[PDB]
Amino acid sequence: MVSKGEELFTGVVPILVELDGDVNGHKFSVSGEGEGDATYGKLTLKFICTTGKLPVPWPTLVTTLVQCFARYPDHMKQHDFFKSAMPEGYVQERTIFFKDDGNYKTRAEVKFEGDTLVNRIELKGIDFKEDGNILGHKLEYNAISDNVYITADKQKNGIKANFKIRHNIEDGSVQLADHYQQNTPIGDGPVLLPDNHYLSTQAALSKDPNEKRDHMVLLEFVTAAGI
Repeated sequence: MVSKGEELFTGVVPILVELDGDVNGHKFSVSGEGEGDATYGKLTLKFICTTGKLPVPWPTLVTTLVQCFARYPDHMKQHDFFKSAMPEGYVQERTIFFKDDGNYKTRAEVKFEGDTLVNRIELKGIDFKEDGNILGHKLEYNAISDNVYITADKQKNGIKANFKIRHNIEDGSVQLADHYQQNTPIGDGPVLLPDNHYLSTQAALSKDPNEKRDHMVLLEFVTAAGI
């Protein structure tokens, strides 16, 4: 039978994202809007830096800026922790270690506000090099594609993951971003704790030619696999 949280995602769902950030004391805010259609694993979003110039590269924020929109195959629907936690939601925490540079620590709450799926994030970055690849804006604005291994965190009644993002640098090299993630439910209701599996994500980054604010347009597809 079709689960409680899963039912909230059968159509197109409006999304709001809000991030407050502080990287080496450079404070900024980002707002995003768009839609998710989990039946196809499909996200369409536009993000705006509401405080002026973004002090870090947009690509470094992509993973922080809603795995609840993954397409889970029918035979894997008992492994979808993310939708099971809805509408009350989940806390998503990460540490992102940029090799030979600083780290982000993020804490987000992902939940419904009425019909809208909201991702509210606080991001703190420390120990960055002021002329490194991040604060020096040396990263290319590229498509991002990966496969993240999700595991149960039974003691926290949630999930964990660790994965690498390799950001292309303008000189042809790679800036590694090592991600460590833990998610836990906000409410006290039952959730689905998954067997080991993957989320495969493809993200295309673009610009709105009519937009004068610092911004990012994102088209993303997210699909579960590996069972």
